[PDB]
Amino acid sequence: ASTDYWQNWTDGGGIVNAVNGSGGNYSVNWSNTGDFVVGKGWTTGSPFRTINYNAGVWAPNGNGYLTLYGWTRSPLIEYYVVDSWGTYRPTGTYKGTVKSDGGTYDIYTTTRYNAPSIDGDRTTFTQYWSVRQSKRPTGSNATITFTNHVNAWKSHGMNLGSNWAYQVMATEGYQSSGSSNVTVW
Ligand SMILES: *[C@H]1OC[C@@H](O[C@@H]2OC[C@@H](O)[C@H](O)[C@H]2O)[C@H](O)[C@H]1F
Repeated sequence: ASTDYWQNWTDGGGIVNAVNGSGGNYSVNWSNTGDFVVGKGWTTGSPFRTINYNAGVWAPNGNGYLTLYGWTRSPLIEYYVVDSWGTYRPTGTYKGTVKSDGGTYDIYTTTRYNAPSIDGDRTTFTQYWSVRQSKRPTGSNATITFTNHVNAWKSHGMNLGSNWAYQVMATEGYQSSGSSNVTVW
């Protein structure tokens, strides 16, 4: 499918060279940053969407995540499906696991306090996570069957909002440096 959304947010720290490439391709060069999220996807997320991607380049030099990323409103929730990471594997309150697309993911929930959100300014909100137990190899055509995660989260009381916001395959970095090149479809 064709992506119709370009995500490029940075809290202003360090250098973030985000390139809006052709089709569903994008690349990022970052160094000594604060928090940032870059990626391509869809303006309106869907719980039945199947995301395809190929990370030709995944070279984080510190804390960085290669992950499906999106938000919902009512209630406000930031969710993730992390396939790979840099030096830090994200974790939180363990809820269980889900097998999908050849890998096993741990399910976690965390909370952000007085943090920036899609609604601007700052607020408190919950984060839903699906983190692969081991890093998924990159450079290959990978698939993320989001329906499997959504259903798994539901059985653990993790329900998403009724108002769906953007949904993208992104690169998030936090106080680190690195490079990534990803194609989404
Ligand atoms: C999850 O990722 C980064 C950040 O989310 C950003 O908040 C501001 C908004 O304008 C951007 O589109 C979002 O990506 C959030 O604080 C964190 F929990």
